[PDB]
Amino acid sequence: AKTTQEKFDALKEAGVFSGYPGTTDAKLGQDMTRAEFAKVLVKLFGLKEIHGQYSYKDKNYDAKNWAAPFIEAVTAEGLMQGKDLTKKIFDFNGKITVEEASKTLVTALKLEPVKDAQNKATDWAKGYFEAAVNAGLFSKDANPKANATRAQLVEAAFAADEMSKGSGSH
Ligand SMILES: CO[C@@H]1O[C@@H]2CO[C@](C)(C(=O)O)O[C@H]2[C@H](O[C@@H]2O[C@H](CO)[C@@H](O[C@@H]3O[C@@H]4CO[C@](C)(C(=O)O)O[C@H]4[C@H](O)[C@@H]3NC(C)=O)[C@H](O)[C@H]2NC(C)=O)[C@@H]1NC(C)=O
Repeated sequence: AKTTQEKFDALKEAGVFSGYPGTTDAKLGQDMTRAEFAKVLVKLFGLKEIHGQYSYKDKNYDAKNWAAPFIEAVTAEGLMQGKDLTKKIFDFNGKITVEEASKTLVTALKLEPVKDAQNKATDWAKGYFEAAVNAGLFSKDANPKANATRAQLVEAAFAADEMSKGSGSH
């Protein structure tokens, strides 16, 4: 048995999770930006950062945005595509939701989204969330449309790491 705090400490020592911005603290009750979670995914699945490329037209998405190399990496990997393919908006300052997190992890772990899933997720995420719940990445009782707490994300990331180790191709 490991606590959420212990799982954070482990992932932090591994360079996967950082403290809540402005702190080095777990702050398990707080939310996380899509920018921060992009970095988490890059560190968790050992993706290569992509510098000098910008695939999004978000305000202040440029060379001066620390998150750009991570957002570009998850985009190239096919984990995240942003919220609007017309306007090319990632929403890097937006909070990562349980169902958004579910998609990234289900895609990274190569799990099959469940066809004709019945749950409270947004239509696009129904299969991704169902697959995430079935794999034990999130609880059945998690709100897919809710901002994921750092606790939920720590538990999800740790579970995804264990699944990667166990698969034979970490
Ligand atoms: C900017 O305002 C818009 O207004 C729209 C009005 O019409 C509808 C149909 C509506 O709901 O009535 O859609 C509104 C827009 O909602 C968004 O519609 C987008 C296009 O389908 C949805 O995009 C998803 O965004 C995920 C992001 O995170 C990841 C992990 C990612 O790839 O970055 O997954 C992504 C999935 O693939 C999806 N991506 C794509 C490209 O379809 C967003 O999840 C969805 N937001 C919500 C709260 O439901 C949106 N409103 C809001 C509150 O965001």
